[PDB]
Amino acid sequence: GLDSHELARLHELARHSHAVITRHQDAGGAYPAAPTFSAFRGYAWLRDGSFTAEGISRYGDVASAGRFHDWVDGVLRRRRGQVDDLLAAVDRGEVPSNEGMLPTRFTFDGNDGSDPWWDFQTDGYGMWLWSVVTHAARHGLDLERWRAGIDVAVDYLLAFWDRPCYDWWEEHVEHRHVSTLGAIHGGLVAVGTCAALRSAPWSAATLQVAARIRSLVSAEGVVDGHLVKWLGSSAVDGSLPACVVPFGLVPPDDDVAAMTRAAVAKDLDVDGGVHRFAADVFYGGGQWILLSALLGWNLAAAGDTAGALRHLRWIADQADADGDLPEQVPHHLLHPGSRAEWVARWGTVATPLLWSHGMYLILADELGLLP
Repeated sequence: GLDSHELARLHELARHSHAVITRHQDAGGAYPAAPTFSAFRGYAWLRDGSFTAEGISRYGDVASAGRFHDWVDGVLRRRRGQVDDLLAAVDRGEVPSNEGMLPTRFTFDGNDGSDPWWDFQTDGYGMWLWSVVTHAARHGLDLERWRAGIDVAVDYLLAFWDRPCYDWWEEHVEHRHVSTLGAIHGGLVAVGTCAALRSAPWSAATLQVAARIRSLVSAEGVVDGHLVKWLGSSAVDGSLPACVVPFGLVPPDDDVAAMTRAAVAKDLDVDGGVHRFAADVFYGGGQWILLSALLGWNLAAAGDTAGALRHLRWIADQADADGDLPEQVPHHLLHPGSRAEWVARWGTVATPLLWSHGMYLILADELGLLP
């Protein structure tokens, strides 16, 4: 379904995506979120990094992806005692405050880059488990290389999966977000169904907790046949298709998958560019490359190759003269009056966003289009 013109361009954007991710990978293995964006420079996220790593793993750069997993593993093993102390606190009936939880932003040397009171999130730990397992399976690697870090993440998530936290977008700490729950589920199912991990002490528990997550989403996270943004809401969020592919709450052909893809398309997808959520005012609420890629990935997995391609083409159209993909573009803005103050404060939109490139690689690969 692509002509030679399109193929050449999409192949080039794939090569460039690989190049810009690997060129900016830190010496210690972390993937930065956005090396030139003021507010993000110097920091790594497990969310961004895990999707980036999956794109790189699909592309076939085993070395680069492995260095990312090395980095994350080492960062997590260093938190073994912090996690053990959090668990001991819970066992004494002294539930830790958000301020004591594991961080969202990491520095490249593995320290807290931000204060979790202000940005506590559990999704990234779930994404990392999904990513490392998927990588190891793809390339025939021994997970013992990263196991002790996996153990920290699993223990943490088994204890804290059901806690309110900020969403992927760093908002609404009091709620429980379906794409956060989904990310955790995906990680837990990945480890709980991995034969190499069959003897882990937590093996059965991971699948039981994943089932508990699905119970919670069934009870409070589905309305009118579609997933919703957070438990007890009616609205959708552009992150929700991740709950289908890759995180596996429901198969791609499930009615809830179909209805969720349709609700996201209707409420949030303008001309192929997917918004985060209706109330989004960040940079005026623009169209996010990674979310168009996520929707495209989900459409491909459901057999809607044409829909997947339309989203891939939209993303390619947002590459700048160097091939770099921004976080978002303003062709359609949900709240245009809010944009100028974000631009004043933080500068122009992050570009390249490594996660944008990682998602592009995933969707290109799903469509068989890597060079």
